[PDB]
Amino acid sequence: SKLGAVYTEGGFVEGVNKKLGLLGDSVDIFKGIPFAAPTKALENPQPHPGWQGTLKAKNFKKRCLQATITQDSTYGDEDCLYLNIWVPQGRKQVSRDLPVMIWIYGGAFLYLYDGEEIATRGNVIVVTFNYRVGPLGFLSTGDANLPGNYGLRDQHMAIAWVKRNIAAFGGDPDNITLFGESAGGASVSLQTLSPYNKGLIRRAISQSGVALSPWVIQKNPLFWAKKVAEKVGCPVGDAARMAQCLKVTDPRALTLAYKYPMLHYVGFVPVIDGDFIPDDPINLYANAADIDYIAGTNNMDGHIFASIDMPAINKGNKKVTEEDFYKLVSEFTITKGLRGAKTTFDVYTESWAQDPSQENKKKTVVDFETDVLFLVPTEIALAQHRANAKSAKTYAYLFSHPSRMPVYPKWVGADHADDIQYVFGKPFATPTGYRPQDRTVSKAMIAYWTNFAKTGDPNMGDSAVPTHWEPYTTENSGYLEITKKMGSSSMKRSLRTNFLRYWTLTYLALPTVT
Ligand SMILES: [Zn+2]
Ligand SMILES: [Zn+2]
Ligand SMILES: [Zn+2]
Ligand SMILES: [Zn+2]
Ligand SMILES: [Zn+2]
Ligand SMILES: [Zn+2]
Ligand SMILES: [Zn+2]
Ligand SMILES: [Zn+2]
Repeated sequence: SKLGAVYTEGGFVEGVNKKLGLLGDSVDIFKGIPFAAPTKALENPQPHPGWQGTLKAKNFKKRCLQATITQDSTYGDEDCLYLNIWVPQGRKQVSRDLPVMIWIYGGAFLYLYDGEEIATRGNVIVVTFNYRVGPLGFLSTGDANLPGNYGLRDQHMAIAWVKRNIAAFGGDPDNITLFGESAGGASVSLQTLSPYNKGLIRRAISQSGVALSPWVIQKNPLFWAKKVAEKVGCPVGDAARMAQCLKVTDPRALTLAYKYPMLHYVGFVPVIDGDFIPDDPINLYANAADIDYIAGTNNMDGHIFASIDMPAINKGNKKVTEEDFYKLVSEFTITKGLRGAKTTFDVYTESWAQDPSQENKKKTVVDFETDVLFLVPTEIALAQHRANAKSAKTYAYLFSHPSRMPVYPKWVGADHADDIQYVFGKPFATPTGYRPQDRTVSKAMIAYWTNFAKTGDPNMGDSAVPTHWEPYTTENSGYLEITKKMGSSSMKRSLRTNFLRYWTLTYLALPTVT
């Protein structure tokens, strides 16, 4: 009931077996399988040469080279394109034809992921992997000298390896689900939209991030390539000459070269390149016509970022004023000028007449950031996916479970990335740090997620679920709200549709100013 040495395209791989319980269940764990060669700075990934004998996949390998926590140093290595696999095993035979879920992490467009709980509770295979981030993942001139999107190609290389090789581990290669959060959710979305993945992906889950979020596509890469070159001493007059100089700069200097609202400081991210991303992502959804799709957000997703743009929200000691909010709103709506700043300010502060409390005003700032960074882009992606669906199902969720006491006792919510610990079963892996109801939420999310992996239907699979999750259509606009106490009223509809319509209809029709 164990895997032993596993035959892959590159050679034999040996993992470890961890016995779970006393009746014969276990899990096979593989860490550090290479899926591409050691990377070259600002060059596309390459096949990894095969190896002789048996590769011992016992330890996580280094991550890709990236800036530390205080932007003063680096960690990781150029030899970083590795993946890890968790295979659950029963008492009788070794597993076969299991659904495969590939996690793409986020954190680099705006750390420890262990697949054991999802795999064993959901009877699926979980894959994690590294891709290149920052300047080394996304530096670009916008043309063929330095086309960008290296990190997206890394992700695609890992998915293609899984398609070629996972059957030997007991996986079904025709049933691959991608799932990921923040940048990883946006990357999941971008992978479903790229022609590169045709035939590779069965379904996908975007958590707090889609290709349409405004922090995903850099439309002025050449401006950012120049700021890096000028700091590392490269010339900036020619594209082909700056690019080559960047390609032979110390990769640590490229990484540390670079250290107004938070969104204006999104730099080294995917670009529309005419190749991996052939067009604006909004025009690509026919590529996902047959990829089942969950997308969702957290109901306080924007709170961390509103806190950076306006620290006054996190202390009843200080106040947020109409003038502070107008300034924030005005910088987001610049391309529509004074007129666009006012219509937006007016719509969001309409409730301030009846409720002028700092609780309501500070909540409005959070809602504004949640809407424009996460919720509205996600609602547009759901509609776009639904509109282009042939066989694909579409599902929407809102994650609202609090993990901690709020600033105001009515700010019941989940902040950005709060969803990860529940999806990954941390309340069961380290239960002393968690409450009973936390395990209730985690149990339900793993059930929905891995049912969806197995069948494309979050309600149908190996696990019972608390409430029926109705597929999204243009007519029902339904979403599942995920809380510690779920029942039939957890299926809701029309989330903040007045603000959806404001952004998609009213704001779009206003003239562009210069
Ligand atoms: Zn190697
Ligand atoms: Zn090295
Ligand atoms: Zn089979
Ligand atoms: Zn991110
Ligand atoms: Zn390819
Ligand atoms: Zn901001
Ligand atoms: Zn918070
Ligand atoms: Zn139904």
